[PDB]
Amino acid sequence: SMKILVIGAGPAGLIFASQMKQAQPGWDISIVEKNTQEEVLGWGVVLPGRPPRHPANPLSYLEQPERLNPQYLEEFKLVHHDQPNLMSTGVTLCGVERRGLVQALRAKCVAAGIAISYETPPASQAQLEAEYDLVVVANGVLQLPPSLAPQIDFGRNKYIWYGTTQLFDQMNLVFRSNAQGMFIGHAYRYSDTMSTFVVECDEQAYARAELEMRSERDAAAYIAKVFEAELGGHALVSQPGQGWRNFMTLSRERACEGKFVLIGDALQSGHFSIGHGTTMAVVLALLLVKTLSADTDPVAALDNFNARALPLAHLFRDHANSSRLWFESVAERMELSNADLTASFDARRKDLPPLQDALMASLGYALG
Ligand SMILES: Cc1cc2nc3c(=O)[nH]c(=O)nc-3n(C[C@H](O)[C@H](O)[C@H](O)COP(=O)(O)OP(=O)(O)OC[C@H]3O[C@@H](n4cnc5c(N)ncnc54)[C@H](O)[C@@H]3O)c2cc1C
Repeated sequence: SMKILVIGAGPAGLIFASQMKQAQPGWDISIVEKNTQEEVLGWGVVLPGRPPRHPANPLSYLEQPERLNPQYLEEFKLVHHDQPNLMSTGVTLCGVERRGLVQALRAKCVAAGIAISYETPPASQAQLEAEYDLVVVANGVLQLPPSLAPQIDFGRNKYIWYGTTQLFDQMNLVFRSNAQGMFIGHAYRYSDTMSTFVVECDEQAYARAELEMRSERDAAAYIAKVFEAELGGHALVSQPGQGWRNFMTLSRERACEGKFVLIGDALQSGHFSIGHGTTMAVVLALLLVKTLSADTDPVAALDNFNARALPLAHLFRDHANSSRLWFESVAERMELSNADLTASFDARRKDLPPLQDALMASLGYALG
């Protein structure tokens, strides 16, 4: 009935393509990827709940998720002035390698008859709307209708995504104050051997530590020294070309214009300090499939999607931004007790409508 093009072979468009073709096996679903097949950004990611019971976890859509060596975390460890504070997590946290997750999802799509072409060249907007009935934009953070234009915001802190062989058995959140400034580590094990170790700092700490001038090797050794107590001699490794950045929060005022509809980070990115990015890609992928299924008029489904997607994407943005800003000012909270800092941390999103209730409601509609 329909010829859909998926732009971007990451979790958003992969979950969409497979779940769509599973709901509509006759449709012609194809995926194009900008990069080579081998290039996958990042190290590990933390995901909600365990497969296969938790519908927002992308592992719940792989037949044998345990073959990706996921790690299930039950504790949260907040370290302040070297004191640990150990809490239960509310939900099991699921760490998994980002590469294995992406490639298993791609393999799932290929086995369903969904072609994925790599290193694709850019196509006119005109070329695509002649060539296709719907263009699912899922290229993460190109030519699109003017009303889909993005609002971009750069966070104040600088961050870098490290990997390390230090094993962080709990979800770790580490605060370390330097003669140079305030450094924050987000760390958690995702495999038998590897942990994610995301470091953000103050723009003044970035300047006083001279991080822009140092070599990558020098900067990593300095940060590993800062977190000496957490890393125990293990170094820090970044991916080629993935240095220090300001987090880019991309928002949009409409989810779809014409035959272009957006999902994933391309529709809304949000700071990683709430760990919801891949969760949102799944939830909104599953949302799009349900609108494209429930009603038979495409345009009428897209207007159903845009009125359902956008409140959800913006509540996500509000929660991530509330968390991001707290981490941008946390230097002023450093004299607090561990207990007082933890209470501050737990309340940083409390003024908003609960995100989790909104996500469960949307999943209830997209899955019945
Ligand atoms: C430091 C950091 C830590 C994070 N930690 C977590 C975490 O713990 N848990 C979590 O769930 N999320 C985490 N995230 C977020 C997570 O990486 C993303 O939110 C998630 O990948 C979004 O999926 P997506 O498919 O929308 O985008 P992407 O994963 O970026 O996929 C988009 C794909 O499209 C491709 N593409 C780009 N442009 C084009 C084009 N023109 N044509 C075709 N293809 C194109 C890209 O190369 C990419 O392969 C983190 C992010 C950062 C930066």
